[PDB]
Amino acid sequence: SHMCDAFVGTWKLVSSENFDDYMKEVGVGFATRKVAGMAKPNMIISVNGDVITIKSESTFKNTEISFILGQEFDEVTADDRKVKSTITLDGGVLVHVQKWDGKSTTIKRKREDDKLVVECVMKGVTSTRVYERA
Ligand SMILES: O[S+](O)c1ccc(Oc2ccc(Cl)cc2)cc1
Repeated sequence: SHMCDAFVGTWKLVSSENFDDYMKEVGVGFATRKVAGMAKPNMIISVNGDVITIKSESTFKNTEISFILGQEFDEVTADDRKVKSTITLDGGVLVHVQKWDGKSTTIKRKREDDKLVVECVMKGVTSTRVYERA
């Protein structure tokens, strides 16, 4: 058993709050916000050795990142930002920091009851997204 066992599996989006405002703060344009905001992604998390893979799949976009905790990687986000990312575990929470153009956003993923709860923060704006097992 290991690090991220409680995260592994297939998850489906069940609620979102303030996601449009989070995307606005990040710089996402109108049409992308509208289509991205409609999406009901599945999130698929797997672990093989030290390598964690997170896939997001929806009618809007399919994305995939693979990484080792604490080891920076380059990421193209769903809204086409080219960012440098680092993901760590901090007290059982996966903490994902993305840096680009002198800006920074943090996405936190944690297990709470039978849910996977995602908090996205850009400056003073937070969005919360709740996933359940598929
Ligand atoms: O659902 S959560 O894992 C999750 C994944 C990524 C994310 O950041 C986005 C997503 C879409 C756009 Cl268009 C811009 C930024 C926010 C939440």
